[PDB]
Amino acid sequence: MNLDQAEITALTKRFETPFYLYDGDFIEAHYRQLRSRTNPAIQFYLSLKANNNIHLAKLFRQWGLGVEVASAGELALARHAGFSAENIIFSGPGKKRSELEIAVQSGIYCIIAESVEELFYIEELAEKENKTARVAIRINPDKSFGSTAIKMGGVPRQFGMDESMLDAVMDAVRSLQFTKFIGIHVYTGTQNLNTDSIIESMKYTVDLGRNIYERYGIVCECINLGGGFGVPYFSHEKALDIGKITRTVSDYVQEARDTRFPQTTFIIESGRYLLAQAAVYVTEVLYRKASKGEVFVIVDGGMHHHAASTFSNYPMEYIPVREDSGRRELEKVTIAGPLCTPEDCLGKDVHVPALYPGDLVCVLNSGAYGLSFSPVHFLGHPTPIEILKRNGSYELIRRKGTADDIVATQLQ
Amino acid sequence: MNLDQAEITALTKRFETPFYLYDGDFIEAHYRQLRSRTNPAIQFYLSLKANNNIHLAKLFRQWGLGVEVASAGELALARHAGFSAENIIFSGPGKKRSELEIAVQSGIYCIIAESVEELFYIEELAEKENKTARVAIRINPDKSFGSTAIKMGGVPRQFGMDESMLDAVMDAVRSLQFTKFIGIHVYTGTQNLNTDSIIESMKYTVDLGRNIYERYGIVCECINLGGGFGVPYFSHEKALDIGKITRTVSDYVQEARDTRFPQTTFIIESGRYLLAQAAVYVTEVLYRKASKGEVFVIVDGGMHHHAASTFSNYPMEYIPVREDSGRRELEKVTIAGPLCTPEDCLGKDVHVPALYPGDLVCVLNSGAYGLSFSPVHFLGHPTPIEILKRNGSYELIRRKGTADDIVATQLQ
Ligand SMILES: *Cc1c(COP(=O)(O)O)cnc(C)c1O
Ligand SMILES: *Cc1c(COP(=O)(O)O)cnc(C)c1O
Repeated sequence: MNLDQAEITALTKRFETPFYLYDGDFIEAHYRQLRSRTNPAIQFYLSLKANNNIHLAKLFRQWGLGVEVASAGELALARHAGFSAENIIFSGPGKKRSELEIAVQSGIYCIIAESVEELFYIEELAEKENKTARVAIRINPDKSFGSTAIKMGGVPRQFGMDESMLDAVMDAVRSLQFTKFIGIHVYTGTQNLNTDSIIESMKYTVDLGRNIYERYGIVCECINLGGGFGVPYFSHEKALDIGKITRTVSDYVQEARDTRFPQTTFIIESGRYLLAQAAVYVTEVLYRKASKGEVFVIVDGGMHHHAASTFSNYPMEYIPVREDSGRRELEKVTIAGPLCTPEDCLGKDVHVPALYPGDLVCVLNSGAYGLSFSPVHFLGHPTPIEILKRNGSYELIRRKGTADDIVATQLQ
Repeated sequence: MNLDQAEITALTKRFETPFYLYDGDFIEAHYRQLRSRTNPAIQFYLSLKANNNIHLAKLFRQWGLGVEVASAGELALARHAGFSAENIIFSGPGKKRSELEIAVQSGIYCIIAESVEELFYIEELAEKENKTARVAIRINPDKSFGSTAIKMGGVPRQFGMDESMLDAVMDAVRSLQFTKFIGIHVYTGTQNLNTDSIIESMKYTVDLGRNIYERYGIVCECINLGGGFGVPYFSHEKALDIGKITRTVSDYVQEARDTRFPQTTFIIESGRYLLAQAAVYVTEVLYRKASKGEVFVIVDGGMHHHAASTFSNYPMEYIPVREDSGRRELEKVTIAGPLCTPEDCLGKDVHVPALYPGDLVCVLNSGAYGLSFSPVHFLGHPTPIEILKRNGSYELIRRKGTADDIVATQLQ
């Protein structure tokens, strides 16, 4: 997203730092560029865990994406955002029966089961609710992807069910009288910057769909290719070749649609790739000090709002505001937040133009795994404002937190 | 705290897992044993950041402790808990002017300043409010403590002001007409398991008080010795010799009271030591699976409630509940929570009696840096119930979270 320093300075007169600022024009253009390159039989699904703000999620709903939820709470958020039931899928390795109950009662597109015991729970709830529950299976492939792993055969994971267990899973599936099997899901992990490994895993997932037809005579109605598209945060990281991924997977999916899967919905999921680059976290320098030969710059935001930046260094931009100093030589500094813990460090030993109280530190690539990934109540600071810029206007999409927010669960 | 397995099983019939259970009888006995060993001129202060539950904090208030707050939000919590202004101190390296304003308006015992610029902000606010503001200074000693650091002279830190800057700080202090200097504070860091290093730092802090009298003619009314008393979490860790710390520091403080400091309040702060061992985090096994030669046990709680256990392994106790299996051989397993991320791991490669759905996993030493240290809204799961056992009765001290708690700041 392009950062306008005068725009950000102006916003800090209207909104108290620290805040997240989202470029909604970039969000839309970035999504549409991805969409335009991708076979129309593939539907994109937003992973809500990457950002729990319903006003951002509503944008993707309006553009036709589905949403992937991982809890009954995220299911509620998805409905606040206006996603229809036919565009909601439910993942996760530890769904409680009460969560399965709400999912069955909601009639969502599918619950992606991660164990045989889960399948039987779903069946029991479908019977009690007099519904046909739609289920997919999350498969942990018996193959490792990329050109760097040592051992063949895939990796031990708490997620889903080993591919080697498919016969037992399909035997269970086909015995469930109130449950309809609709397909499969493979997800190889987040922050994947290896273009070829992504292509390989998605092709492998289409091929698993073929294998299920060959072995069981079932044509998957939904094949969820996962994704995990990474975003570069550090200088040594390179962006994915999104052109190569979209072209190669689109062609592989088209060949499947032309043969065995003419009415199958293919899904690519994304959280980070859709949102990370669209936001900046803006924080004001409160104090500057020297300690034992080092310089420390203390800012008004930190780990309780943006934990991921705390634990290399995120990309950052600096806005000089203080009107009295012109003493802006490059220096090595540590940028620390306001928390009473040495872990609250946005940047250690970072080489910046000299930062003084009133200057702004802007943390880039902050749109995913930001506020909701952080220990928001640690040390009792107010949760931050979030602002959405779009179509030339600015909209408050999250109010500043209050102390009453902290004690709500305690008084009650 | 002693864990009664039948008690915990009975509680899970009344309260939905996952939950925190606090032994309030242990909290009181553990505190009173510490108090009894300590010179009465030392007052203990609870560090609220270790646990933000006001019902626990109220216990310490009733026993006469002070409270150390690190934000205006924690100041509000301290007042909910009934701490009087004369028993509240305010620390932190990044206090906003709005936080300083509320602290001045509240007339608290002192604001512990961490920069000269902070001192001037406080003075300006005291003038505007027509109050005398009480301030202490946080000093970063020019000495390293223990018998393991290489370089002499102390360590670069974002906290407080280097001891070498004392003349400049005292020159600033003495120029503030609406602010009263009341003393000093040294805090060397959390989870300190080195008995002698604690004794050395506390003695050094008393000696700094003497140095301030010798150099400036000022008798500190408050000398805050900090603390950071650690608690052993892992098998290789040894408990502090609390007897040695309390006896040696009490004697050193008594010598100061008998000579130069007859009316000085000495403070020892504690969060972790007062609370860590008093709680268990109880979580139910939802699913069990094999993946690629390993066993995974998925529980209903995890990183979003108790991040510290996720990133060795905390001490854990296991309660067999499932009534059908007797297949309890020792096995190596990974215990994972319900979140859609491999980081949600309570125990990797841990050797336990075989765990089956319905069994309970109890994470010990969970009373400090627990719920409020965790990304409670990540993935949208309800925040957990907290229960206080005391005097033979059980009290709900935090209700289960709801989806409305997540969206409150977004709708509004
Ligand atoms: C985490 C998650 C996603 C989103 O991952 P990103 O790397 O943010 O795109 C997609 N699918 C599943 C199953 C997930 O758990
Ligand atoms: C963190 C903190 C404490 C509490 O530390 P514990 O190790 O939990 O006892 C005390 N004083 C200050 C200044 C702190 O920042």
